[PDB]
Amino acid sequence: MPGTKRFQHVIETPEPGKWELSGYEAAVPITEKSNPLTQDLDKADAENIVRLLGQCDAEIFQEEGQSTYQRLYSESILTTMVQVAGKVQEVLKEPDGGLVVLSGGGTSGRMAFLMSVSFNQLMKGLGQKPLYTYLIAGGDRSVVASREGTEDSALHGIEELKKVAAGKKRVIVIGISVGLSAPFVAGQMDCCMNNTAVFLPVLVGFNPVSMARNDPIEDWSSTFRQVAERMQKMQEKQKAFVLNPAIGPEGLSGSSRMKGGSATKILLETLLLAAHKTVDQGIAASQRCLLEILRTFERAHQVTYSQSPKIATLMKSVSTSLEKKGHVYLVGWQTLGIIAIMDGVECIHTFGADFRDVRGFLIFTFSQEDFLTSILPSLTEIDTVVFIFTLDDNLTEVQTIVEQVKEKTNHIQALAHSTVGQTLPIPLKKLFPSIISITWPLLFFEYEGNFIQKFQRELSTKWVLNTVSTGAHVLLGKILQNHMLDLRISNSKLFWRALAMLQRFSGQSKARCIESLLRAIHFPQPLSDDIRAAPISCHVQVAHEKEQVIPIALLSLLFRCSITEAQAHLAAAPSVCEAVRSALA
Ligand SMILES: O=S(=O)(c1cccs1)N1CCN(c2ccc(C(O)(C(F)(F)F)C(F)(F)F)cc2)CC1
Ligand SMILES: O=P(O)(O)OC[C@@H](O)[C@@H](O)[C@H](O)[C@@H](O)CO
Repeated sequence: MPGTKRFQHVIETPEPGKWELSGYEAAVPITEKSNPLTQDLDKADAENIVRLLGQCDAEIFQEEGQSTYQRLYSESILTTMVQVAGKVQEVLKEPDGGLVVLSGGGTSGRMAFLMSVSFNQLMKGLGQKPLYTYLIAGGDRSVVASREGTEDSALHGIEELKKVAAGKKRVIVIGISVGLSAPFVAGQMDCCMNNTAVFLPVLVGFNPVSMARNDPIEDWSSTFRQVAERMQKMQEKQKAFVLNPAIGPEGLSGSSRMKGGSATKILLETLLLAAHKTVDQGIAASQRCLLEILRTFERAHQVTYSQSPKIATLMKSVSTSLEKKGHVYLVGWQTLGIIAIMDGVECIHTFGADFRDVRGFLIFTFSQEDFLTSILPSLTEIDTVVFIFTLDDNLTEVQTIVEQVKEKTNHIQALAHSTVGQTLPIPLKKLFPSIISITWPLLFFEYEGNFIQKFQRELSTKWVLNTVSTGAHVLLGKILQNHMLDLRISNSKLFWRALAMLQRFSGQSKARCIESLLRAIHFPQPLSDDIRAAPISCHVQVAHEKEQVIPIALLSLLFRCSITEAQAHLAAAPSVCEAVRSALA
């Protein structure tokens, strides 16, 4: 038929009660599953949400049981991290004609950037020439922008890589895709494998290779699964590597900004920090060095979620601030300001939130006597400002701003990263009665700016901000069980997530769900044969511009009615979410 081939890889909708036994669930990639821990997340109160997402993040560190998917601590994973640390070494010995690229779209690309700076600092600090760089879907503007459409081109990924790979002679390309999903990455990896004598591809994600994407990429002939299958074969001869531990599903299904983002830093900082630290020692990096690092990162989680109660509250002040239709501000210094920006940008696509609903500031990059003049005026009784900084920062730069924001705002609150027994100047910092002090042990540090202390803090902030931003919106009633139904379809992956969600909630056939989705997307145009057979980017591009696409499609299905009828029905309910919930009853 027309469209049959575009949709060929979609498994049919199981008959009720047979979701398990048709083998459908076993086909859903780990990264997209519903985490059972979060089945009733739309009901958790602020303190549970914090617990539940604390539990989900912990799974990053959970070990392998006895037939089952390998994990962060399995010896096949750590061995591979050893081998890779190793290849990063060769390059560090030959900094002339040498380069190391970290690449991904979306948050994988953000993570890539963060880590390229750090590992560039570290080499600067020893007056070694910088070898790291990053690549993000849609260039550097993407690092601080919501730009979900940019990941779909394999040729774009190959372009951006051909740029930075110059006339260099040894290139390590660490391609990052939580889902083993992004076409951007796929093309980089396939390119690398064509020119081994220069390129070393290393692929980082969190699905087994047999769950890697196998739907066709519009500008490329092989799929992600093929590329990854072939990289795995090459690993036997140490010419490619696949680093792909399971870490369990995301608390909000498919939200790979969360665990996926964290596991990415954890996995790669670990392995890179080891690479360097063991070079000047003139010793092979070993599982033992990595493990120290990993266990530090696993302490970091326990440390970080010690502050759960105060985390829950900061979430409550954010929820109400956004219920009351206010705005929310995150202000922070050095890399923690960045991480702030990042969390706020992600709320746009992740929740259909406006770019002011939760905004991030660095000292986006709006300075002391700047933020005070421009942003400060328009704050309000109902708003919330959040301060994120270490005590090794300019605390006089800090207090000024809090002195000032105590004017319009009262719901402030802060996130203070001390190394133990640093005190916190002004005991009149009962500006924040119950701050979020997170205090870090003393450690042994050789390298420059105590990089492990950076990674810990960064990671803990990400955990905090993410849990908080995600937490706020669930509380608002905006999530359905642990799914975001009402997403904006802005790339092919989200198109598939939409379709899958229509099948899950309607229980109706694949062909009906596809029909309702394409009708909803293209309304008022009807299903022509061209539209049915069009490449998925055609639907993406049109859907990207609409509102309530997925709920209208689900409604069409549940009432077994038309798009005109479901739109009118929706317009008649108090809100999207009641329309949907009601219709499920
Ligand atoms: O090819 S994909 O783009 C892909 C991306 C990454 C690796 S492969 N596509 C695979 C299937 N997929 C999905 C999503 C949700 C469900 C759900 O059934 C429900 F729709 F309900 F969300 C579940 F989460 F509940 F399990 C099922 C399947 C989304 C993405
Ligand atoms: O790392 P992947 O699977 O290639 O995902 C790449 C991006 O889609 C992903 O980071 C996305 O932008 C975030 O919205 C996830 O909440």
